[PDB]
Amino acid sequence: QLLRHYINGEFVASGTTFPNLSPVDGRKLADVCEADAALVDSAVQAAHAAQKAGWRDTTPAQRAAWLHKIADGIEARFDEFVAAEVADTGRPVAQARTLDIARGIANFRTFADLVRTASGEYFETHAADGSELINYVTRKPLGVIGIISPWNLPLLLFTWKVAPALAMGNCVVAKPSEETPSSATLLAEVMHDVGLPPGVFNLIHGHGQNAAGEFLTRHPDISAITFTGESRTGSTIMKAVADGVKEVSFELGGKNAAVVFADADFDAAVAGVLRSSFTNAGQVCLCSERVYVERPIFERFVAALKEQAQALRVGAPEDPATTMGPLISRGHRDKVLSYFRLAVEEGATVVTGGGAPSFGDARDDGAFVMPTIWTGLPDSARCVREEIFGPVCHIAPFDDEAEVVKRVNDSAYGLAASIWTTQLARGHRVAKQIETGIVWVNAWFVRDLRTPFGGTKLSGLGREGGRHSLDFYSELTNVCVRIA
Amino acid sequence: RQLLRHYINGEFVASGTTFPNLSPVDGRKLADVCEADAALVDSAVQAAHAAQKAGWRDTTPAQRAAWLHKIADGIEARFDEFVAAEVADTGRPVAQARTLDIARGIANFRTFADLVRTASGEYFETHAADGSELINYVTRKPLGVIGIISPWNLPLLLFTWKVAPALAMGNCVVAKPSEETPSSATLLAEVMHDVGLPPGVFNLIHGHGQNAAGEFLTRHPDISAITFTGESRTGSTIMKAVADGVKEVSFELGGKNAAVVFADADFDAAVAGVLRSSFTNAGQVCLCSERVYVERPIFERFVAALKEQAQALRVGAPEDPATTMGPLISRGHRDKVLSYFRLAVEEGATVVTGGGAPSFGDARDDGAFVMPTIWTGLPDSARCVREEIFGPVCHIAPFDDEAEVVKRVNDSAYGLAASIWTTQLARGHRVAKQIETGIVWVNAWFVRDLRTPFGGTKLSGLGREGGRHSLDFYSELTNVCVRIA
Amino acid sequence: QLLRHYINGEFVASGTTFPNLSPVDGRKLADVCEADAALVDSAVQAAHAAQKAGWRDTTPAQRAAWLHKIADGIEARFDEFVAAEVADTGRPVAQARTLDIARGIANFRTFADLVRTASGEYFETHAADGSELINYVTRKPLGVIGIISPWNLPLLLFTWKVAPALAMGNCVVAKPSEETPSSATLLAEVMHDVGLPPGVFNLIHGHGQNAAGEFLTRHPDISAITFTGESRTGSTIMKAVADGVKEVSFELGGKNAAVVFADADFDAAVAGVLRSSFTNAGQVCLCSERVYVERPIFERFVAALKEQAQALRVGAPEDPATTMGPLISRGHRDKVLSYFRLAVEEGATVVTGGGAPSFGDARDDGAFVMPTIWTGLPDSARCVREEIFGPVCHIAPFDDEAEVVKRVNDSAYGLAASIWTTQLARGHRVAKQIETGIVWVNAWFVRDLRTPFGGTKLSGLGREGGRHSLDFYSELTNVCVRIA
Amino acid sequence: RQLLRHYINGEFVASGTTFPNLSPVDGRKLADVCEADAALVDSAVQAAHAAQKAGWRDTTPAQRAAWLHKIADGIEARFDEFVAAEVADTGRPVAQARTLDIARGIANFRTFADLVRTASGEYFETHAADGSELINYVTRKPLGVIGIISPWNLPLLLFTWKVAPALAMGNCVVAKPSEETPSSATLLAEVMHDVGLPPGVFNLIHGHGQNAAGEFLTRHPDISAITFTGESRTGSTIMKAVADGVKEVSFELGGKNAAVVFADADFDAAVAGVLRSSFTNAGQVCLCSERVYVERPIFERFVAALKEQAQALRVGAPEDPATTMGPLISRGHRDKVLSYFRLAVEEGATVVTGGGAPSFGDARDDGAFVMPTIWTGLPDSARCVREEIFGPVCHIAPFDDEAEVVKRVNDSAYGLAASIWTTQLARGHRVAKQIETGIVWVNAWFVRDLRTPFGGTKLSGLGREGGRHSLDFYSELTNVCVRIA
Ligand SMILES: [Mg+2]
Ligand SMILES: [Mg+2]
Ligand SMILES: [Mg+2]
Ligand SMILES: [Mg+2]
Ligand SMILES: [Mg+2]
Ligand SMILES: [Mg+2]
Ligand SMILES: [Mg+2]
Ligand SMILES: [Mg+2]
Ligand SMILES: [Mg+2]
Ligand SMILES: [Mg+2]
Ligand SMILES: [Mg+2]
Ligand SMILES: [Mg+2]
Repeated sequence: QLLRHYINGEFVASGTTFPNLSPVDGRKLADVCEADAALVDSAVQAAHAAQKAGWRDTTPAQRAAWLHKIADGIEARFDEFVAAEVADTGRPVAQARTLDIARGIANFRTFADLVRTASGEYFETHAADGSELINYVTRKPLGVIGIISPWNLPLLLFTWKVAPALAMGNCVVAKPSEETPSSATLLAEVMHDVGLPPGVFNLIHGHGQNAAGEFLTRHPDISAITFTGESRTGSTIMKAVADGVKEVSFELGGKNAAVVFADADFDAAVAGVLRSSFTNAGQVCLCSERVYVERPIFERFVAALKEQAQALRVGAPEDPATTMGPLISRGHRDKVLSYFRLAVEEGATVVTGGGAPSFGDARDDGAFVMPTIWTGLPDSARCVREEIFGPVCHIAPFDDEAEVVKRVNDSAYGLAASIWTTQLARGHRVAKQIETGIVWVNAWFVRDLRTPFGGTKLSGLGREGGRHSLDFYSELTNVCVRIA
Repeated sequence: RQLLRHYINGEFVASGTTFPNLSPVDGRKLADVCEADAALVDSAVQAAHAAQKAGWRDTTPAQRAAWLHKIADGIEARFDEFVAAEVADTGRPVAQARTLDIARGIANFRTFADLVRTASGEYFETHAADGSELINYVTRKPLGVIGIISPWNLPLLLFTWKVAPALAMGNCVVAKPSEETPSSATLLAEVMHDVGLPPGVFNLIHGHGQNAAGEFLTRHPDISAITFTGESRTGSTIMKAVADGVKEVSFELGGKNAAVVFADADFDAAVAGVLRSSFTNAGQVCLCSERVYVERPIFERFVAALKEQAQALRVGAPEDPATTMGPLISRGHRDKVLSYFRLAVEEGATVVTGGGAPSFGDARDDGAFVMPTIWTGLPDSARCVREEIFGPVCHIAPFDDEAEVVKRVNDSAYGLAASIWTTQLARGHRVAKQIETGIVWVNAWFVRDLRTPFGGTKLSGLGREGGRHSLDFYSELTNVCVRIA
Repeated sequence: QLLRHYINGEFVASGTTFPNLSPVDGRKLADVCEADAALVDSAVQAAHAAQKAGWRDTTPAQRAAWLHKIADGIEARFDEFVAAEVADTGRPVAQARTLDIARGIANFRTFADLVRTASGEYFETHAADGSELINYVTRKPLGVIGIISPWNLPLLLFTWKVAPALAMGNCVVAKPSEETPSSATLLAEVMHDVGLPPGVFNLIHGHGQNAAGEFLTRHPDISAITFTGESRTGSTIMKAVADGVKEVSFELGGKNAAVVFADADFDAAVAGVLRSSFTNAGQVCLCSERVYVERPIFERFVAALKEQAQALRVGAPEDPATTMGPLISRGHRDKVLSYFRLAVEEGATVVTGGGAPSFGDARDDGAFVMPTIWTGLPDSARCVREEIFGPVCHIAPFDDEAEVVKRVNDSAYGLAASIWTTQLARGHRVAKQIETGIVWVNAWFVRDLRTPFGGTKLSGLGREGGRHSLDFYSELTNVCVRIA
Repeated sequence: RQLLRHYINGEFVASGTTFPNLSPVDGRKLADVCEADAALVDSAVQAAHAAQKAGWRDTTPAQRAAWLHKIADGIEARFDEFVAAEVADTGRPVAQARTLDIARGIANFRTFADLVRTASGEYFETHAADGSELINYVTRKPLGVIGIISPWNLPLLLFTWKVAPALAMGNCVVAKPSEETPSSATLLAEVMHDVGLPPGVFNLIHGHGQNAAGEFLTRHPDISAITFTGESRTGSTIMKAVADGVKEVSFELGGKNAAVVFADADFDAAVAGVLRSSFTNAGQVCLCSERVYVERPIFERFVAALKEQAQALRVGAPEDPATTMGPLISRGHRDKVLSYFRLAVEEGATVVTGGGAPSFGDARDDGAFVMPTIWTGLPDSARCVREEIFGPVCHIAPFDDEAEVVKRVNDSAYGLAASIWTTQLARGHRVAKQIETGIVWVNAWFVRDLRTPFGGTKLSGLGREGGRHSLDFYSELTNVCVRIA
């Protein structure tokens, strides 16, 4: 199998290639083409031309119909998409079916429905001099959107940017993670099979720094960059687009807290924190790596979570009993295991986990790590402040509400938080104080796609979802007409 | 000596070096201005951060709206002083400073006070796959500390355009006005002080930009956002400076704006309108029309009529009631403009009127005056019709058809604003919708409803301000998602 | 063929029947069942039960999916629906395809998309005493909607009320016009074939006063009545629901003006006024029966419209050359011909038309009338004030703008108006002065289904379209929760 | 003689018959009130219609907002007079008249002034089948003349709740206050006059309801709408009366509202809250809780605590600073309430406290006082727990589970409001969402954010007012659809 670029309506091979390797057993899955700067420029030019060749002038109804054809096209190959996603990431099959591919599909239908119903603002102005004017706000595409998408939830986070960009009449040059090329290449096959006009959607494969990703961010003819991934890489991109003052939309790192009050539903909160710590082997920007538990239930809470974490089954996705997969790569695992080392240096009590398992077969050539729980670290320790992006949480006691609010907000990140309580007043008054883009109460990672999603502080720039997506992927123009 | 001090944590404070504030009318020294170094800038940011936690963060919208109206009242109570400070710094004719600068400065505070008082939020119900139900609602809290760097061209107006929504949304502010125009911002600090706004909520720092107080502010790791109005090159520098902290940014940057006059336009209104859009504030507004396109059958008549009105302008000092155009901001800026005037001539321009400085024979010659200027004869590719000059000048070219002039207007790396003159219903709307700018006026110019989205496309900006766009920019949105079943 | 009621998931025959007769040649098309009060009560009870049996608790996603199944179901029988509509009304086939059945279908998809994207309002309250509350606005169904629909655009105006009522989770008891039963009965067959839960949609056939329509309006267990038809009948219904204070939504009569300024595009304005006067043989509440033309083009305008009106071909829909059909019935024709008589009594100049044609075959057993133009009547004449609802317009000269605005607004009706001008300022400043629910400039009967549609004065109560439909077919509840 | 006159077309005018205004505290005559016959009502409507065309129709939102703030200022300038008029008409304790009646009366004007100033509209683009393009925008103009019939229970508050949005949207008004409570509306007319509102924009007519001025107003063919707050039976009569003209209607009608107290509630807060929701204004608010349901484990303790607080109320005249509950509005209304008190006893109620009138031994006995009353022991089917009494009474019943009490609350032909007392997060939201009323409070009662939709379901109303709902009701929406290509 060879994974090719998709440029101006046709698949294209290129220069050097690199192998796509399984995080489960290290086996070679495919070769992947690597786009050089000339090839990236090729794609950007194809997208600019497709703008002028008529895509810019499609109606919202025409665009929504295209989005629904694409969504139909994914469904028709649903199992192919699942198998591709599982092979790239090692994600358990059941989770790939219901969280990854399904939500990938829902992204297209959601923005299709939103651009069909979307309207605009109208204002009447009565000027001091007695004149009268009308104002209305129109939208046109930015033009060409460059999309650099992350490896942790590959199809989901890719379609999350591609669907609204196309919905607002932009063309797209998209570069998926070098670790997870497969489902994006299948999406290109769908684009091709439904006959999207050539150059409207372009896929380029390759690496990031000094490679295709960078080239894309520095191209003078892109109109904006959308990015999900590490905060440091967000900063690099922000500098790269600066001279062209390009638009940017960032979803970056987090060091999210879960707070469990003594009045919580105890067994739901333990199950909830298990999910928010170890889903996708803790490789979700929304995962909870800090937990604060009110002191009277702190010891029992640690004990109960330890039991449930040790009952997880770490392994290959073809095993129906598997409930946590590997990390994305042995390189990422080296970074996570180095934090696990640092926790011991910082004096942590290792409640469970703290290393990689041993299988005694080809799974040892993969990238597995055990679910890990720490206690005993102060709020100042590097391991409770710095994002690890592995399956780990630290748990600490707290004594009162004003204290734990401050401890939650003590972070240079501000992506998400979850709070567990049964009390009406407490639930609302605590949630409104948390300096994050999202706060869940007695829940986690429930995503209504109409709501504003993004981060504060180091965790992001802008919001997506609903009208925030409509406004980001568009240029707003206020048309002000004198009528008297 | 008049000494213009910083305002930090509820008091005026000098610093260890100063620079002169000079009149653009006769070059005389008006004051000495303190210069904030990087340690003083950091002090202002920390005061702003402490003021957030000391309770400004927890004010209600009603409380904020009341503060903003008190501030508005305090400026009104000193209206003539504000006028005189603005006139002294900019040379702007008095009658215009009164009605466009200071009056709209006051209106910014009242407008955002009323918007925040009525603003509401969104609520969504979620029925999840597993049968559970959740409610979502979207809350806004302040970003925190907003850094505000404002330009010299409409000093009080554009300073308050940012300060008012920032304070309305419960942020604290560290604001650095232009080194050319410190005076009205300093009076604003006195008003803040006199109404007793809590210490640290509003901080004023004076100084220069590059390698000075402005730059220091943008690289500070504890600011939450930078709002900036000014040159596009400076926007790019700021964007890099905040990158490591991923700070929010809102930019209103350069433009090379066009006015389009169709043969079916109201001729007398379009000539007066283009006089206005070209020479208001001596052409020193980001929104000014430095390119004009006129449909060929009325082109010669249009050029001739505009020439006559432009030569009826009276260039001089603001104390003369007859003055209708003032100086440029500084002799340095005048040097840049007169260098473009020479470049237009090398590129083959016909000088219809103006093209140089007046000659007075007294101290007004020590100021920064230049004459209203009109060019013709340059191709769309010429530097003088592509590069922002930010002086009292327009180039006029003929066009033959509608599809053509739309292309010529959009052939620009800028995309701030445009104005179209026509009496035809279909034409007005269909042309306006194709223009790649943040704003398009039809039979008007620089009409600003503060509820509408204002900003630029391409090199001319990032984001929108006005109405809900200001409400959202100066706040962090939080979606609160609560399981109920 | 026998047209049956549809009650609680099954077709039901009833008591007496009446014939469905063609307006083209008088031939019998079918017998129609007639619902007595016990049968109407039967339907209302079935709808109330279906509310409690679970329809009230469907989600917006479930409802939208049902609406789309219904829309698919209509498309699958598109030609059957066209033939039924044409047979009932005599409408030309081409017009039945593109205006009637297509828009019937679009109504379902539109409200399906709107209830999927719809959201709600949230307000925070900071009370004087220092307390803090949140408010959010929820929607639940009214319950059971009684729908009485008109004969002029039968499927279109029926689905215009049925689609939003079902979208907001109501059950429906619907009574179509005794003149046009057929396409509504087919819609019931679609409801049945997709398996909508029993009692959610109920169809009752019969007449109005002292018959099924009245019975429905007086039932104590309906929650609201929606009605399109004559203003007098609106008043009767408003009185009938009064003791139960039921909700009402009315789209009633109009005496609409078209205004043509001398600066208009002359040939577009003549074509436009032909359309707005004689579409559906002038049997649309939106039709223009008054025209004001600026004096310098008044004589040429009358002459040009006369020529185009005489070029219309009045006849049976199976003739491909036919461009205007009959009136709905010989009874309605008697009322229209009595106004044509009154115009002569009032001193009108009859420019063209003024009577029924003669065919010399079975078409004389139908209900045809010729396109009719008058001049010479003062603003006070009954024939330019009272709604005729036939293919007629009166044309008058005017001299200035302020005059014609006043003459347009001089009416006890206020449904719609159209204005023809090429001038920017004039177009906007005149439109904003017109006391109607809708004003078109250089257009007529262009319906964006997201916009508010309804009348002022005698022409209506409420608006439908978009959020106005969402709010009408729902009960709003403000939930106010103290949190501190 | 004090004579209370109509206010029509900019002047006070008497009419040919009068009726006495009597105190509900001691029955003394306070004034004579003019009675408007059908010819005078028609005069007021024609004056209102002429004022529309004389230019009130063409005011801007800024102009209207300014009028509304002037009116608010004029009431404030006479605050103590308004208080004394309201107290004299209703017997309401002075401290409550000051903070709930007159203060909120003023706030209605300021609130709608700010809403209209910021309100905007919708814009839609249409791409039609034939390739043409159109723009749509939605404009609002006044309905025209609004007829306002207001109740006696919170006279100034509920009168201004309608007058302010009507005037804000550029309508003229013909308003008829209750024959029981004419005084504060007459002072409002004096304020209208003193600020110089144009003649015919605001008209006040006094008189009775059925076969009198109120009825005449509703049947007038030249009014555009009727807004009405009061009994459901009267709403039905009005609905028939406007039918021939298809007038707009907005109704806020009766209720038989419940308060629900779960065992997990904050006990002391819920007892105080139910005291409030039951006996505020002597139980004469449409929103009062006349049914209470308490979860069985705390039922007996709840009844006992409420009894003790109810017996600590002090029933008497408003000049006594110790008074905490006033009289009913009239001896006729008291007759209706005391007849329900007798009916409750026949239906088998246990009288926990109250059940009759106090006995003073002086002229207060000539007024309309009755004691706070609590019942238990009646089934859900009893007339005394189904029919609105509009006096200071509540019935309390036990319940055992959540699904049960939701059904009991919703078992009503009314559906105005409800309040729920619980400390549980999930319960608060899931119960509130099932209640079939226009409003549901959780741990609160009668908290009115004027931006939210306010109204009733079933027999309790038609339409919503508040925020955009008032903006839309008091305006005709016009969609303007313009072809541009
Ligand atoms: Mg790999
Ligand atoms: Mg549990
Ligand atoms: Mg945008
Ligand atoms: Mg200077
Ligand atoms: Mg932004
Ligand atoms: Mg924000
Ligand atoms: Mg028939
Ligand atoms: Mg033509
Ligand atoms: Mg409703
Ligand atoms: Mg009395
Ligand atoms: Mg209504
Ligand atoms: Mg309305």
